Amino acid sequence: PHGELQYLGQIQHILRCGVRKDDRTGTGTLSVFGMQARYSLRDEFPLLTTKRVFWKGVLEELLWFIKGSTNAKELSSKGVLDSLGFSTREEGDLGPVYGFQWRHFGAEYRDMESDYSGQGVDQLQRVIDTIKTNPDDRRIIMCAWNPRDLPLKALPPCHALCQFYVVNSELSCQLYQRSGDMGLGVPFNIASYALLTYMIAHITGLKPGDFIHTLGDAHIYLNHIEPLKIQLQREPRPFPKLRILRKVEKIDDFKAEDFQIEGYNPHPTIKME
Ligand SMILES: O=c1c(O)cccc2cc(O)c(O)c(O)c12
Repeated sequence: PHGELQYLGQIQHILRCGVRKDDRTGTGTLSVFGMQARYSLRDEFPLLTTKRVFWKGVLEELLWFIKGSTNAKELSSKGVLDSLGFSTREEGDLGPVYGFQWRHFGAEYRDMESDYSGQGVDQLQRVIDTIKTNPDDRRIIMCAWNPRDLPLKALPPCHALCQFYVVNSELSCQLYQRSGDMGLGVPFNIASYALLTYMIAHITGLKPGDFIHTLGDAHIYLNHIEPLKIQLQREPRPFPKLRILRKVEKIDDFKAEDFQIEGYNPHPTIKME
C-alpha cells in the first residue's frame, strides 16, 4: 500500500477490525490503537484526492498558527468545553492557546493584542535554527497542545509532536498524534504538516522528503461510517503539486498568496458531521 492507498487501507481496517469505544462527548467511534503511513513529498503534495480537501482553510489556519495568534477573529475573517473568561470571550481572545505554544511556549499571558517578542520558547524558530546548525540532530521536535488541557502547571501531555529529519539535503517530518479523527481531522492534518514541511524546507534550502503520520487512537465517528464506506469505492488520482511563488527567507514572511496548488482533481466533497 502506498500514497492515498494507505489512508484508504487504514479506513477499511478500522471498519473491519475497529472496536467500539466512546470519546469524551460520549459519542461512539470504531477505534484502533497505533497506525502509521508515509507520504512522499518529492515533486508531489499529499492533498487527498478521494474527496475534495478544504485547501484554503488548511493554509490560512497554518499561517495563523505560525503567527502564534490567539485572536479568534483573525481566523474567522479568513473565513474558516473551552469556557473561561467573560468580556475576553466576546472580544475573541482565546487565551495562551494553539500557535501561542509554538512561538511563546510558557510565557506569561496578558491579552491577544499584547507584545510577546522574545518571550517564552519559540519552538518553531528553534526547529529551523537546529536544522541549519546541526541537520543530523535527532531532537528537531515541536509540540502542540489541545486548549482544554492547558491549566499547564499540571504538566499536561501534548496532543501532537512533530519531529523533523534531514539527510542528503532533504527535509522529512513525522507527526505523532495521540488521537486522530480519520474522517475529518486526518486528511486535514496531513495537508497541514506537509505544508509546514514545505515551508521549513524552503527557508532552509532543503528538498521536501517524506511525511510520516503516526497515531495513537485512530478512530472513526459512528456518523462517519457510511460516507467513508462510499469514499472507499473511489480510485485515488495522482496527487497535486505545491509551488512556492517567490523566494522567502523567514518563516514569518510567508503569505497565503505565496502558494499555489496545481493539478488538483479530487473526487467531490464529502460532508461529515
Ligand atoms: O512545562 C512543561 C509542560 O507544562 C508540559 C510538557 C512538557 C514540558 C517539557 C519540558 O522539557 C519542560 O521544561 C516543560 O516545562 C514542560
